[PDB]
Amino acid sequence: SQRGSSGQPVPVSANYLPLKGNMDGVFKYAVGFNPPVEDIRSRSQLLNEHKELIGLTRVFDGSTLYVPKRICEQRLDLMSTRQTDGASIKVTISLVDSVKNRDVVQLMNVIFKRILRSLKLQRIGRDYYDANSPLEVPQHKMQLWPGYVTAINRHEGGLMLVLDVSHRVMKTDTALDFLYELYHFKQLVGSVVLTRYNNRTYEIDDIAWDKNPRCAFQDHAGSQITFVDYYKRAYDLDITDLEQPLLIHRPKEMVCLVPELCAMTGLTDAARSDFKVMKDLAVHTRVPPEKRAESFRKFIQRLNTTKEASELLHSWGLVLDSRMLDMQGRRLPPEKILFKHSSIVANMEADWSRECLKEHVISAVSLLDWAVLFVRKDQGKATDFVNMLSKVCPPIGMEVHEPKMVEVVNDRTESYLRALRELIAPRLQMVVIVFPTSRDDRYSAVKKLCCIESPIPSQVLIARTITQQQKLRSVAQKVALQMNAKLGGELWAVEIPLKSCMVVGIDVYHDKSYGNKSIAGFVASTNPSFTRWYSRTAMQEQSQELIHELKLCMQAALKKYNEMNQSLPERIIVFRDGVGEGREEYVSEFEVPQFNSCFSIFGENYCPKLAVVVVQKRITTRIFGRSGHSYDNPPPGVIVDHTITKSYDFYLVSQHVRQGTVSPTYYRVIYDKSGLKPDHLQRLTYKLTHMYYNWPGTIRTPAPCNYAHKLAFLVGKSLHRDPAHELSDRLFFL
RNA sequence: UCUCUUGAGUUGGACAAAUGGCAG
RNA sequence: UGUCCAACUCAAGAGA
Ligand SMILES: [Mg+2]
Ligand SMILES: [Mg+2]
Repeated sequence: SQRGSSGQPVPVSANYLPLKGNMDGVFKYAVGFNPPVEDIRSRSQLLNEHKELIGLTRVFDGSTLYVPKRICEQRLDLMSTRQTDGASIKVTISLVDSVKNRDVVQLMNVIFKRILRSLKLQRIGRDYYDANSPLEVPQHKMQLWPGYVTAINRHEGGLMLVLDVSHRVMKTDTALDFLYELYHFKQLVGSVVLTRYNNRTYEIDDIAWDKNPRCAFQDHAGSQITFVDYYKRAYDLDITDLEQPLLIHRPKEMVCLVPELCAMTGLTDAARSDFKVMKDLAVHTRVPPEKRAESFRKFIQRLNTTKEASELLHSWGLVLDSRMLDMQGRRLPPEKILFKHSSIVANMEADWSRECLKEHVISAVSLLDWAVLFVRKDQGKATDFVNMLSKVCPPIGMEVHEPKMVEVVNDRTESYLRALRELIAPRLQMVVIVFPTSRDDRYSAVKKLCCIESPIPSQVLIARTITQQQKLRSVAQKVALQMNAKLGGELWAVEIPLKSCMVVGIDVYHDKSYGNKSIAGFVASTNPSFTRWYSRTAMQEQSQELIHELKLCMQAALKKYNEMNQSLPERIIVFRDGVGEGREEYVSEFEVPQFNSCFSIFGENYCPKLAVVVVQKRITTRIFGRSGHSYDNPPPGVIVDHTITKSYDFYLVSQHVRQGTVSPTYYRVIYDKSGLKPDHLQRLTYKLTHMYYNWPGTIRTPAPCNYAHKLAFLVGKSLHRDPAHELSDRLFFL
């Protein structure tokens, strides 16, 4: 089954409130009116005529209806009459069906968007902010409100109310204070102002520097009344200024908001400019799991400590739970990092930087012939850096010889390009370019030349990272491993019990920059220990023939497998990426058929066992580690394939964090033929987390996903073209 | 562009579709 | 009129 059992069980907790609603007798009621009447307001008024006979549990979308209590007729047929025109309306009620809960999710979402209103919360976009539970910051005069975003769904364990807490700031000084301290024009427009007397938000359209409270608006189409009298009579307050501006708002008449009882929101430009403000608001926004779970329990307490919600739920009859989703996941074992003539079991943090910086990498290419490349201003920064590579490569097995320093005339791209053209040759192994600063055009120009026209593995590094001693040592130590990566010398490895199991990672450039050309990205191991790779690209303005070049790419990769292993992979595991919740049906229905089509060509009915996987990094879910009764981030490698998965997927916490809560990674398995028990696939997806040669440690997603992503993001932002085919067997994109 | 991570504010695009508000 | 997605910029943590 979906279950997997490898490691030591750990008690966890997610941010879900399971529901126990038993939705019966609430069958959909179809509303039909013979007289054409299409106006939500009018339809509601018409329906209200026979209200008492129906119930008090309206869910009316304007076309259909849901109510749990049976009305005293199956196909009820009554009559009503309008009032704007008086047309007699014919009621036709029909029991539609009770087949499946593919929309009960929608019904529950609606009733909860109503419940969150029942608690006197102020909807603002996606968020239902609170106003009785601010987080004062009485040093910037600011203030911070918590925002809940409930999104019910159906999981393996019934229905679960996901919950995500988001904060949106609410200043406190009156807007007139801002006007005063702006003189002694353009920040207000677009600012979501709100008034304090009733805690009602107000988006702003424009300002008019010609009006005052002296002006009188006709009240309810009645008599003219000055704003001062209006506010005194309706809110018992007064206004001091007499010639101040007024703030204008118009929905999809004109609304005048006085700039003394208005309180801005969001942040200004100078507000974001400061970094002390950011540091202050980082304490409350970047919340460790302790305060996070406390803020969740605060929400649930506020939910169940108000009758309205209780009797509304009881009216719908579905019971809400009183505590987070207690659970029991498991923790996969640590992973044996290998080297040449060594080994080590990763930390509890799974970060073996110290061990890697002083151990012998597996394959190290002697960097005999190479050339630095810098503008004269950065002589020292370059030379000082080079020496460091000679003090940190010998420890790790790389042998470095004196480079061939080059002094480009001037920083203009033209000069760099001429220098590279006159410098490349068959005898160079790598070129190092040091830029005075980051200019996207320059970097793209250099990378086209080093990857397309004259293929040589390049390494750029800006003239700011290499100017800070007491940290330059590790910068050199990282550049050395990256450079050794772009030469075909693998760095470290990890034990793999799956023999002859190739791996593949695909990504598609997520943008609309270059003619909407739909770049691709491909990478596929070529040895049983996932140490070497094979990077190819495909860029076409089609969504099918692009799949055809992915076919050709993976055929080429599977060939390269044979050319270096004297066999063929018994299993192929493809790691898609970034495919949201929008088109996950297209993959399993077109891509997988395409894949399994053309594999028998190279052998006797060669049908290698494919298995796709979709990998999501951003998600609202959050797994917690529960030791006793306190909450803490899970240690790396805590699988959860129970009670929150939907269909043969699993969450996984492979990262380690030092700042706030750790975000699990959601691996859907959208096609399975590999005959891998889910335990082995989970442990493999954990292993590959360790094999991304840009970070000694564990990364949020597997290695192939990140490699393919960097390849696509290079080809689609700098090269705009296919990189040469001499650089396939290396990793030139790091 | 040395590299990963977690928050914040902007941005457009794949869909569906026309608002809970009595504010002024 | 709202939602599920995905890019870039700023700030911060870790790097003997
Ligand atoms: Mg991607
Ligand atoms: Mg790189």
